[PDB]
Amino acid sequence: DTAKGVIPFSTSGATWAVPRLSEDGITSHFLRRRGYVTMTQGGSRDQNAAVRKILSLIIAYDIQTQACFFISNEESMRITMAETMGVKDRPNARTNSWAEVSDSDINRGIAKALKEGNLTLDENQKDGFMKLVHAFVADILAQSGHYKPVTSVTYFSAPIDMESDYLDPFSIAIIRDVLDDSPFSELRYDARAMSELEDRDVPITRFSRVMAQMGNAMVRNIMVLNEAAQRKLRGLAVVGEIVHGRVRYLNDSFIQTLRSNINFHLLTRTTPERWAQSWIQAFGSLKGWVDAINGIADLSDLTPLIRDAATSVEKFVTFAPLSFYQGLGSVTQIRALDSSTNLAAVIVRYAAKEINLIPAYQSFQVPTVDVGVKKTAIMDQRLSLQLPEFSEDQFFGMLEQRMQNMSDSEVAELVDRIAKGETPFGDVVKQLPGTSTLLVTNGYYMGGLLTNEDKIIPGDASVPALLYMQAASFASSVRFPPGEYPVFHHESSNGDVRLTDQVSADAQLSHSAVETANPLNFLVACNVSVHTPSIAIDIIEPMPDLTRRGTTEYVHKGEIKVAAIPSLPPKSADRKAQVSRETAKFERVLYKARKGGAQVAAPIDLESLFGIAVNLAVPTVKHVYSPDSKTKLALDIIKGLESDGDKAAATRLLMTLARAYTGTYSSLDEITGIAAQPSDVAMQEFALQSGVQTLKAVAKHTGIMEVATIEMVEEKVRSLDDNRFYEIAAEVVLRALK
Amino acid sequence: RRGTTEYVHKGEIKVAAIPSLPPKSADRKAQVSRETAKFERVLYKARKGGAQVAAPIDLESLFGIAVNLAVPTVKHVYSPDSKTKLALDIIKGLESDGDKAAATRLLMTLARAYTGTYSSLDEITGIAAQPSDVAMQEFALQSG
Repeated sequence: DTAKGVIPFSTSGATWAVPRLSEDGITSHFLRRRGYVTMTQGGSRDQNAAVRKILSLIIAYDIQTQACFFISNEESMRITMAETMGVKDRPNARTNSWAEVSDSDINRGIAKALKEGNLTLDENQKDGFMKLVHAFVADILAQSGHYKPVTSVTYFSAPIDMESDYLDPFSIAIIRDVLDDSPFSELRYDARAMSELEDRDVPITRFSRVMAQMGNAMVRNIMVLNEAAQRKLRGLAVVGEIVHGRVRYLNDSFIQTLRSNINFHLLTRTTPERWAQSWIQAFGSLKGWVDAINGIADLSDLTPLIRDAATSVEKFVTFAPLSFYQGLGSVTQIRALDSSTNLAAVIVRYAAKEINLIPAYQSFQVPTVDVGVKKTAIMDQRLSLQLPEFSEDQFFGMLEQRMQNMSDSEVAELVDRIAKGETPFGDVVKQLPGTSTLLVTNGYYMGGLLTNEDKIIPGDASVPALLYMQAASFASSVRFPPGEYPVFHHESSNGDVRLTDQVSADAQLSHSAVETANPLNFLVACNVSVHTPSIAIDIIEPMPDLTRRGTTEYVHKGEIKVAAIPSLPPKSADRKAQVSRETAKFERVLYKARKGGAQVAAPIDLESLFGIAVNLAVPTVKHVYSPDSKTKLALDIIKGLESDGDKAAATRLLMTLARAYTGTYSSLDEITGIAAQPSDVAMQEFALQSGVQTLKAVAKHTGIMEVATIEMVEEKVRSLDDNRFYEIAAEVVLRALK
Repeated sequence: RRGTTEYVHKGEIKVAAIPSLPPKSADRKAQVSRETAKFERVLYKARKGGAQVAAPIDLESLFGIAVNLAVPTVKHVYSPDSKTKLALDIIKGLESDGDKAAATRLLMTLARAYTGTYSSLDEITGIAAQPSDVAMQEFALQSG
C-alpha cells in the first residue's frame, strides 16, 4: 500500500534478511561456524597470490588500509628492502642481481621497519599487516625477481565474523562486496620501472621508490573503495527514511522487498548513524539533505544510488520466508486428545550434517621454539576414530506420542509449569514464545541455531530468529506501519484453519484469515506442516585438510591434537599388580558388577589400538551438531519422559543410546580383567563396560568429544534396569563374535 | 597531462576547503538559525516584511560527496570582478544624472545573471518561512 505518501499494510509473508549462504570456506555465519581458514606462506609466486587474494577478503580495512599507507611511505619500504638484503637504507647502497631472497629474509625486513616505523599496532593489526606486506613484497620480488622461496609453510588465520549481525547483514554485505575489488587482490605493475630493478647492479633507493608509487596507487585505490562503499551506504540511509516517510513517488523492486523486511524496518526506524555518516560529506548532515527533498517535493534523479546499494545487498543477503525460508524446519503440529480445534505441541526439527567418524594419522613432531604452538608432520592415516552414531529420529518419535496423549488441560499445565522456569525436558520443550502452546525444537541444542533476541515480536516474550522467520515465511502479505512492528496476514482457504485460545492477545482469527504481529501464531493453528526439512545445514572443510600432508609441515594451536597415550608396563602380570590398586596410572575399565558385585579393574591398551609407536594426530572437527550437544539432547528427552511418566518410552530411548555408546569399541587380554570368574554374564557385562570405557579413554587422549558427556551416560546406564544391562550386553557379545 | 603527472602549485591551482554540514535531520536547523554558526548559508531578510531567513548551503552535494575540487585559477583579460564593477559604475552614473528607467533595467539584467546560475541547486531547513508563493520564490533568487 502506497496511496499518497506512506501507510500501513500487512504482507502475510514478510521477510527477514539472512546471510546468503555460501560454501566459500572463508566465513562463519550464526548457523554455520568456521574455526580456521587454512593458509600458506611461500612455496611459489602463484601460491602466494592465491593467498594474497583470500587475505584480500579476510583482513578488514583498517588493517588493510593501514598497510597501504605503510607501503606508500618510501622511507619505511627502503628499510624493509635494505634489511631484506644485507645492506644499509641509504641513498648509496647497492644490491646484486644474484642475491636470492627467502621469505625468512623478507619478514625480518618488514619487522625491522615496523619497529623503527614508530606506528602503534594492536597484536591483531601487527599480525594481519605483516601478512599483507609480506605477500606484497614476495610478489614485487618475484616480478623483480629475487624471490626464491626456501619452502612452503602453512599457517591458519581465522574467517570473517558474521556470528553476530543477525539484525544487520546489510552493512556487512556492502563492505564485503567492496573488498572484492581491493588493492591487495591484484597488483598492477609498471613494466618500465620493473626493468630498472631486473638490471644489475641496482641501488636500494630504486627499489623503495617503485614500491612507494605502487603503494601510493593502492592508497588512491582505497580512497575510491572507501568512496564507493560510502556511496552505497548513502543509498541505504535514503531507503530509510523514504520507508518511514520523512522524505518524498517510488515503489522500486528493491525498496519494496525492504519495506516488508522486519530487519531493515527495525534498523532504520530512527535513522542509523553508521549509514547517515556518509551524507556528512555530500550535504551534511542527513537532516540537511532530508530538508532538501521536502522543499523539492513541494540534486534529484535518485534511482541509481538505490540500484548501487542493491547489487551488493542482493549478492550477499537472501530475504527469507518469515516465501523461503519455510525451513529448514520439519514442522509437524500435534493436537491434544481434545482433537479439535486446538493443538498442544508444535515440533520443529532443524537438520544438518554431523560427522560420524574422524581420521587419525601417525605423526612426528618437529622442533620450534614457542610454547606457543607445535609443528607436526602428519604422515599416514592409521585409524578412523568412531563416535556414538545414534539416530535422533526415534527420540522425537516417543516424544510425539507423548504430546498426542496429552489432554488439553494437561498441556496448558505443563506450559505454566515451564513458564515458571521448570524445564522438565531441558531446552527441547519450551513455551512457544508468546503463544499458550509449547514447541519441541531440535535446535536450541545445535549450532545455537535458536537463541533468543528480544526485539522482533511485540510485547515481553523474547523470540528466536529462525522461528520468527520460518513462521513469517508462511504469510501471504505484510503491513508496514512507520514506527511499529510488522503486522502479518495469512489467507489460505478454507477449513484448514482453527479458531483457538492459544494465540497471543493481538491476533485476529477467522477460518482462513489470521492477522498478528507475531508470526509463530501461524502454527496456532493454520494447517501448516512440512514433512522433511528444506535445506540441510552444511559445513565446508569441517576438518582442517591434511591432504597436502606428504609435502608440507603443519603449525597448530588446537586444530590438531597429538596423542599423549600412557604406555602400559610390559609385564605378564606387573600390569595386574597396578590395575587392581584403584588409584594407578594408565587408562582402565572400572565398573562394579551389577551382578553383586565386587569391583572390576581391567587395563585399556591404547598402544595396541592406535599402533605400536604412534602418536595419533587427530584433527579437531568444527561440528554443527556435536556429539556432546546431541547426547545432551537425548539425555534431556529421556529425563523429561522419565517424568511426566513414560517408563516404557524413556527406558527404551536410554537403551538405544546405550547400545550406540557401548557398541563402537566392543570388543577391542584374558588374565588381566579382575575380579571375575568364567560367568557367562559377568563376562558379557565386561563387554558393555569396556566398550564405553575404552571409547571414554579414546575420547580422553584425542579430543573427539568431552569425557564429561560419556560419564553423563555411563551413569544413566548404571541406573538402567538390571534385566536390560544384560539384554544389550548379549547384543554386544553376539555382534563381537562375528 | 593529469592522468600521468603530479602537479606543484603556489596559487595557480586551488583546492576546496569545503565545510561539511552536520549530518542530522535537524541538528542542521539548530545551528542555521543562530546567525553566527559555521558552514555557508543563505542569509536574507524577506523584502516582504520581513523576518530573517537562514538556510544552509550544501556544497557537499554540489561538488561531490568526498571530493576536494581542484580548480585552476584563470588568468583572465576581462575579469568578472572588473566587469561587474563596470556595470555597477554605469548603473550608478545613470542613477544620476537621472535615468531611473535605464539604470533600473541594467541592474535587473545584472541581477538575473548573478542569481540565475546556481538556481536552483532540502525543504524543512530554510527558516523562517511559510508556504507563501513569493517568500518561496524570493528564496530562489537569494539562494541563487
